[PDB]
Amino acid sequence: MEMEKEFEQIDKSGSWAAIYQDIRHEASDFPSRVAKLPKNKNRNRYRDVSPFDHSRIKLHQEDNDYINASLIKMEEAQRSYILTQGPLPNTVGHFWEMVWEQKSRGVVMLNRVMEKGSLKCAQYWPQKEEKEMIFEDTNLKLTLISEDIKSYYTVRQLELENLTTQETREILHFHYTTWPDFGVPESPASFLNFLFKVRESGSLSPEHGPVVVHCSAGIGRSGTFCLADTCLLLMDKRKDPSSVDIKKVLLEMRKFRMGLIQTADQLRFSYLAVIEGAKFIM
Ligand SMILES: COc1ccc(C2=NCCc3sccc32)cc1
Repeated sequence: MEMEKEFEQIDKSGSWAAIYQDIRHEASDFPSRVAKLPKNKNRNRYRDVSPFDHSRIKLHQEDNDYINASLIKMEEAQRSYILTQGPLPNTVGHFWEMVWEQKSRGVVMLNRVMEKGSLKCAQYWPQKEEKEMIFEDTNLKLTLISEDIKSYYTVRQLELENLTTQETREILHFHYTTWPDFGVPESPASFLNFLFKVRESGSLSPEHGPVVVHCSAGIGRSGTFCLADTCLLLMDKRKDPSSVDIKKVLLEMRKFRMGLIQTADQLRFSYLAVIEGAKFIM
């Protein structure tokens, strides 16, 4: 079926939970043996969210190459994403090592450091120009260059230096700051505006390594971001845009990381975002 009228048919019939449970039943199951080794326990935020072995990002280290991060490679859309958990106190150096090694231009953050009165990720970037951060375990230096605070999101320019080679690179930090502590946004308009700002920066384009995107577990809000982006790109590329099937795209993405889209409300919000986004494109 088309998307907008399939949408109204699920709303009128109140069957979002049943649709979402079908997706959970059909989703791929692949091994995640490296994630579950005992030496990696303090590298995982949640015991039930792990990268598959076949698609995990490897650190370029011979001691321990493990990080909780997955490469989502969308063949028809010609787009790639790295989805990862919010960094932990003992993995902030690994996180920036990955950004460096994978040649990423942009980092997309969809959570606040504290939500619901608890810490959802480490404070992993510097908040003042004159107070830079050094990650001694991976030999990287990170400096805040500029910050632009808007009503729904903040964009930061950062300098990452590899202290071993003295090479430097400019990284863009795109921070969506207004996702509610509970539920999903009422309108997709600010989320879509944010997605378009990431696109306009070049951070999603083939002349760079894959964008790094995260929330707390790296599957819920993060899944919504890449699902909406890929569906809109396919609607622009195909002769028949009404052939794009958001449930089929989500199942394709779940071949590369488990659990993408965590609730039926996140599934409905993803439909809403693609539907409204397709009107603005034209
Ligand atoms: C031994 O070094 C460690 C540092 C931090 C942690 C974590 N702190 C916050 C919550 C969670 S979940 C998984 C690891 C953590 C664990 C080990």
